[PDB]
Order: sequence, then structure tokens, then C-alpha cells
Amino acid sequence: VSLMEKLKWKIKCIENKFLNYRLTTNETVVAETEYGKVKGVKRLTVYDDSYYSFEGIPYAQPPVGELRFKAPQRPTPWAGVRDCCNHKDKSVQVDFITGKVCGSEDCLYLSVYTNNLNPETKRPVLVYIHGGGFIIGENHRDMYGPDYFIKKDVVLINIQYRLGALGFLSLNSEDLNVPGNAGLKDQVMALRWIKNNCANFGGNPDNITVFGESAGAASTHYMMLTEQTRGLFHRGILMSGNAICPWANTQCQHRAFTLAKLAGYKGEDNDKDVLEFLMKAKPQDLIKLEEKVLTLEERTNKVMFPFGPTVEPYQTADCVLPKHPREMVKTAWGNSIPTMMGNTSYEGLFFTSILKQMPLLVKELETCVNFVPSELADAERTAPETLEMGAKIKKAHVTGETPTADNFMDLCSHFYFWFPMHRLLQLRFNHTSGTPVYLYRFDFDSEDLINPYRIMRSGRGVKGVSHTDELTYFFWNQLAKRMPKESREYKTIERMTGIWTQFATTGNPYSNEIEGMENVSWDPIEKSDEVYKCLNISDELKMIDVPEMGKIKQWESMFEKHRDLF
Ligand SMILES: *[B]([O])([O])C1=[C][C]=C2[C]=[C][C]=[C]C2=[C]1
Repeated sequence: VSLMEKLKWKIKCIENKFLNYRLTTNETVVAETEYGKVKGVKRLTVYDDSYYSFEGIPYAQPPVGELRFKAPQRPTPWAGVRDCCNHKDKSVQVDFITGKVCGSEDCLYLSVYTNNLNPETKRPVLVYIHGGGFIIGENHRDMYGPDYFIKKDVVLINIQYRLGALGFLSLNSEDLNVPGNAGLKDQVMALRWIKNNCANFGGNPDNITVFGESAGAASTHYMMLTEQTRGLFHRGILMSGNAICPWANTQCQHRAFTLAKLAGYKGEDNDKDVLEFLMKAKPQDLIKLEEKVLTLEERTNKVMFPFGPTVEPYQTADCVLPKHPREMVKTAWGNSIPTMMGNTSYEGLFFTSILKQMPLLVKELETCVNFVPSELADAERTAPETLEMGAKIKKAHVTGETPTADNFMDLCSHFYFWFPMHRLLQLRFNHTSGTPVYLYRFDFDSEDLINPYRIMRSGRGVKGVSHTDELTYFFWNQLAKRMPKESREYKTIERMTGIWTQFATTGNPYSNEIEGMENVSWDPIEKSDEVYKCLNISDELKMIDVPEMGKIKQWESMFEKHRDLF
């Protein structure tokens, strides 16, 4: 975090405020909801388009006081008209630029957008779930502006949900009603709201697509796995993530005590007293301290976050994750809806800024033992089996006699994204009606149009297509500009919003009306396939064999003598 990047962020925040006002119109409107009337307004885009905007729609009771760490409750209906011409605050979190805690405990809202409140036909409804490691993110239009998607005749909905310890505290004690996954339960309630109210905004409740990137993709997957959401939607898109990625879940039940102690709790480790203390702490204190919870051992074993989605220790009415996601894949209703998955062509490039602050990490590639899947590794990672397995990973990613930064980031692409995708695909194939899954590979590189995550990963001057690089061609953000109609950036926006809208509509991502798809034949993956095929999205759109396949198989070989765990 550099203060050049902070003042420039501050000014760009000042520019966004002014530009947001300028793009507002006097055309206010009112829609019905099952909780009562809401007022939206129409807004403009830098491409001189327009959309109706409804923000700050509550799908839940504000989870403050006694509701903190609890499952969300249905909100209270109102007489009259709720104001929805302004956004609400984001979930309490550390601002990844300024480094200070921001946002609010009062954050359970969604936003609805559409270019036409009164469409002649019922429209496809796309529900976006933002990523951010389940610890940062927002549905604010400064990061996720609908300006591109509203060029299309869809209804787009952006949700928030509780982040970090406030979203994912978990306690073993059944008396306390904090089993965990509050934030995922937030997601479930927002979906239930969407199913029952999208018609009011011109949306077809029988054609809803959920999609998300990173932790949003893992989230989308959880919404496809849990029985809580059965039938609530009809297509799913997992962008650079799913629920069996190693970062997408953790058993965090022991960590609440550690948080409390970091916050000055005095007493013993029992769930009741830990909870009573955590209930009274300022929310900003728990979030700022969240960074210190993980032990050095956990960090070494690649646990990324102290609080996240978890296997709930006991069952409740609102339980989302009754067992490990791999098990949930066995019985998952979501296995039988049209699915599209994909990754970018150099995911691990995202880890530059972290590698820069911790150069020693590259030495981990000398044996690679710390990247062996945890379920296979011994605790000390000194077992000869673990050294053998680490050697397989090393052979896959270390190019010379000494490991480099790029070898590290390439390995990261597979550890965090490609290999879990592979495991999910093969697992899913053993438990599905036969509905298609399509693979894309996002391979479009540009520095002419960016999003704020590039400022976070310090990918300025850096070639390749990182984790989150594709967000730029889906959503408006306050660093974006109006691009020339014939620019490669503008055309990629059209293709990406076009493919996504196409799949949402029909469950098949192909359309010959999308420019560049003239010679594309986009077939979904079959159980019998030994080599994955994917739509490689670059300046050219091209069906190719997944380049990463060789390394994927090499990761898979670690499981040769433990096939039951694959
Ligand atoms: B994604 O933005 O939810 C995401 C954030 C941070 C990560 C750290 C380590 C591995 C994977 C990540 C994904």
C-alpha cells in the first residue's frame, strides 16, 4: 500500500462521486416487492446507454446486536415506499487500498438493474456474487457497475453478504446457534428473495443464472451444492473458483477463541464466554485483528484465511454445509443444471505483490512439500511420501535448476484453481443427470482498460492474464474509461457480456451472432474425455485443448496410492 496509490484512489473516489451524480437522471420509478414498494432511478453510462437502478434493497434483517454471527432473518415489511436510489454500505472489511477498516454491520442488501422495467418478454436474470476471499468486496457500482451488461436485455442483480469473522464465525456448542456460514446463509436468503421478486422488475423467475468470480465462484458452487437452494435457479457459472479449492473452506471452530484473545478476552476457552465477548466487541476491532489469527503453522500449510465457509458442526434449520463439499457433490441438485466453468491463462500472476513482500516463499519450490494437498501431507511435511509427492509438483512447475518467481506463480495457478477444477469435474461426472458443463479459458491481455485488483496485485507493467483480469470486461469500475467502438477492449466486453448472456438465456454459451465465434464449435466436457477442450478467449476466439492439462494430470498422480481421496 503506497500513498500515491491512496491519493490517486482518493481522487478517483472523488471523481466517482461527481461522475455518479452527473450520470444520475431525474427519472425516478417505483416497483413492487413482497416486502413493499421500492423507488429506483435511471442512470447513464459512458457509452450513452441507460438503465433503471435499485440499490439498498434489504433481503434480510440487519444482523446487528443479538443477530451478529447468526443466520439472517427475513426483513420487516414497510408501508409506503423504501428509498432505493442510493447504495448501502459494504460489509465490514479492511479496505485493501487505504488499509483501514471500512463498511458496516448493516450490509445485507442487493441491487437490481435493467435497461427496461417493462419488457415485452420475461427476461433472463443474472445474479452476481462478488469474490474477495470471503473477507473483502461490495456490490457498489464503483467496483461492479452494470453498465456493460445492461446493453443486453437481461436483469442483473448484485448481492452483498457478511464477510470475515462476522460472516463465518463457527462454534461447536449447539446451545449458541453459531454453527457457521452465516455469510453463505445470507446468500441463500438473497437468492430466495430474487426467486420471489425478479418478476417485479421484468425478470423470468424460471430462468435465473447465478455467477461469481473467486470466492464468488466458490459461493456460486455452494449455492449449487446445498439442498437449501434446490431449484432456485437454472444455470451456474464458476469463474476462477469452486467449493473444493483449498482456500474455499476451513475448519475454523478453534479460531474464535484466538480472535477473542487477540481482542483482549480474559477467561478460559469455552464457546459461550468467547461468544459473549465477541458479541460486544466493536466490529472494526475484530476485522482489523482478523489478520493475526492464523498461526505460523497454518500459514505454512497454506491456510489462506482464518474464517471462511466451514463444515457446520451440527444441523440447524438454515444449515448450508452439513458435510465436506466433496461429499456434498455426491447428492447435489446443482450437478444437473447447465454449468460453465473457466480460469484465466495465468491465474497465479495475482500473487506478485505477496511474493514481493515474501521472497523466501519461492524457496518452497525446492521440494514443494508445502503445496502437496493437505489431506495427503503429514503435519511436519517431512515424511518420505510427502517429499515424493512434492517432487511430482516440482517436476510439473520448476523449469530450471533453481526455482524462480514465475515457477511459483504458475504452480499457484494449479494449486488454487486448475487442479481443484479438475477434481470437481471428475467427481461431478460420477453424480450427474448428464447436463452439460462448458469450459472457457480467459486469455485476453490489455493494460488500456483495468480494474482496481491490478493495483492490489501490483500488476502494472506486468504481462499475462491474472486472476480477476476478466472482471474488467464484465463490470464497470471507477478506473474504467469509454473505449473506442472498434478497440480490442470494447470488442471483448461485447463478447464476454454476450457469451454470458447467451448461456444465461439458453444454457448453451454458443451464438454465431457473437463476433469471432464464426468457426467455433463449443462442446461441453464428457466423462470419457481424457483431454479437456475449452473456448480460449483472446483477440481470437478459438476452441483448443486445455494447455494446463499436462500439469493437471501430474497433480492428479500424487493421488496414485490414495485414489479414494481424489
Ligand atoms: B478471490 O478474489 O476470492 C481470491 C482472493 C484471494 C486468494 C488468495 C489465495 C488463493 C486464492 C485467492 C482467491
